[PDB]
Amino acid sequence: RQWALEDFEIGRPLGKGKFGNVYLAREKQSKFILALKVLFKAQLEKAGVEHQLRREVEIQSHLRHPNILRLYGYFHDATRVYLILEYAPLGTVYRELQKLSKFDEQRTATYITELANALSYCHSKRVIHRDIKPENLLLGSAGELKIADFGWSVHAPSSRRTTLAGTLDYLPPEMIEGRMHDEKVDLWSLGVLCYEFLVGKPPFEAATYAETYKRISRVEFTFPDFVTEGARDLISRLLKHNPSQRPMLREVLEHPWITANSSKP
Amino acid sequence: RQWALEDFEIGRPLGKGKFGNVYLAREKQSKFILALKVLFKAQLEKAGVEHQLRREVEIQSHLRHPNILRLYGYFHDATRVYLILEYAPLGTVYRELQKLSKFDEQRTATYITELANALSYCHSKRVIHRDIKPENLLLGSAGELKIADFGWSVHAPSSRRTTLAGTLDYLPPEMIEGRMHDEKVDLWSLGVLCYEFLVGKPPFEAATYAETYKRISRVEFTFPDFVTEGARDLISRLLKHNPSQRPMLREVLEHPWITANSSKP
Ligand SMILES: Nc1ncnc2c1ncn2[C@@H]1O[C@H](COP(=O)(O)OP(=O)(O)O)[C@@H](O)[C@H]1O
Ligand SMILES: Nc1ncnc2c1ncn2[C@@H]1O[C@H](COP(=O)(O)OP(=O)(O)O)[C@@H](O)[C@H]1O
Ligand SMILES: [Mg+2]
Ligand SMILES: [Mg+2]
Ligand SMILES: [Mg+2]
Ligand SMILES: [Mg+2]
Ligand SMILES: [Mg+2]
Ligand SMILES: [Mg+2]
Repeated sequence: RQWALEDFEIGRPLGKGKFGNVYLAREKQSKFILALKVLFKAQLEKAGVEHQLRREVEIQSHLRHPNILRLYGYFHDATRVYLILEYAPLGTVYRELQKLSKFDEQRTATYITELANALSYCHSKRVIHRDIKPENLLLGSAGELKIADFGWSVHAPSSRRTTLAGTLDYLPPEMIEGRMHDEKVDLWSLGVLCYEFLVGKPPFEAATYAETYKRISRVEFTFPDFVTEGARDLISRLLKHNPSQRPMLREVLEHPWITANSSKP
Repeated sequence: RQWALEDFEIGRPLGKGKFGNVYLAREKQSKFILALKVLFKAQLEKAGVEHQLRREVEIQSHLRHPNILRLYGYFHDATRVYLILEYAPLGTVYRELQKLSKFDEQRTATYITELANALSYCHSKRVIHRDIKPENLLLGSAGELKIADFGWSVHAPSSRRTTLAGTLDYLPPEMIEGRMHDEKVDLWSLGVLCYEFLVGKPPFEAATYAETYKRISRVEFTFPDFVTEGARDLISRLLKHNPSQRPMLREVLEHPWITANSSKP
């Protein structure tokens, strides 16, 4: 319908990002529990990202996959926009990592499997996330991982330009077939996560922003002793400077270390 | 300053795009001739491209190169936005091609040289145009080519995301060093132009939009008999399906066919 605020009972904050203030909510007629992600219009306008929010809604709302958070709808008033999200009751992977410091191999491999299933669904539909990180990985009621926060995602086949439908005559194949953007970006992220999950720190961590930038551009990481051979092999394959040398998701899902340790298919 | 409409005397239309209605104009205090590109706010909003206009202004206004059209400033009222452009007195390459049907080798090579100089300036600053085509190539007072219409251009180092300055920890090298976008897109365009300039038709031309899409994705072009060996070599090198096999601009500028025929350094 055209949902509005008065259709919901509001509960506690679930989390805060740079932009979203997310609240537990209950729809009044159904008593169905969900999450409201609230954004300030003034802040969206000041940062120049109103377009991104539009894309977050257009792209996420159409995805259907158990490892991807549903977005059900939206509404707005004079000062705010409200996104109606599936409620993830077990929090963020970020918070679980604060709690446990580091994950064992079985938990890590299980998370990587679920993330790779979600990203293969996305990438097969030309959706690229571009913001994979622990705070945007939520946990459902059986502890299964759910990708969320499609703020920076892209989907060339539904892009503004594609919809304008200009002449193709001067455009290369990569652009006309909605292949303009590189999905390998998400594969790097997956490697960063797998390392961080096992080690408790991301591979390119440093004091300053400048030192961090250097570490990443040079791919300067090392492994602690306890990281096993199989885990080193997978991380090393994902963290390639050259995007085209990073593996297909099918190779992540079938990696021997993954298949030996993952509890999920 | 804050220019407004009443600072200008308006003359004849210079051209029309999908969005810009461009007019000859004279600044009243100086009597300096320039062009006003006028956009309708309602149309920008309906097509969802207000962000692109912002980027057109931010990126173009800072470029300084004789083969790139200057953008001097902008202003707006209730229904319109006005871009203050350098006036190109000799029209579009599109119109010259309608007039002559096809260009000889010296004119073609000269245009390709000027375009490649302009694009090497851009690409060295991480500016990618993404809309190179004859209607967006203007002619200055000595018949020199000027790239224009930065509607679809990108410049990652000044992008909204870069300015937000989030954590780098999960992002690959390509993204943190503002290398996220592929400049090879413009090289393909240059190949399409070189063919069209010599032949009078673009290489992938077909009746329908669907047939055109196929021709491009399969790179199905052939040469007429009169296209010389040197020209075939350059076009063939630019029109590669794989973006990474397309040559550097320095190889275009130093191509033997280019250097034998071009009147410009
Ligand atoms: N559906 C949800 N269920 C539970 N908590 C959520 C949900 N969506 C977001 N959160 C929490 O709110 C935070 C911010 O939400 P997010 O959509 O990532 O906003 P932003 O776009 O500002 O990063 C998340 O990191 C998480 O802590
Ligand atoms: N500075 C200029 N001097 C002369 N003619 C121009 C100038 N700018 C644009 N034109 C003409 O107006 C047309 C539309 O302008 P353009 O900026 O390309 O608009 P759009 O963004 O709608 O494609 C050009 O193809 C050309 O015919
Ligand atoms: Mg987030
Ligand atoms: Mg976000
Ligand atoms: Mg965002
Ligand atoms: Mg144009
Ligand atoms: Mg344009
Ligand atoms: Mg445009």
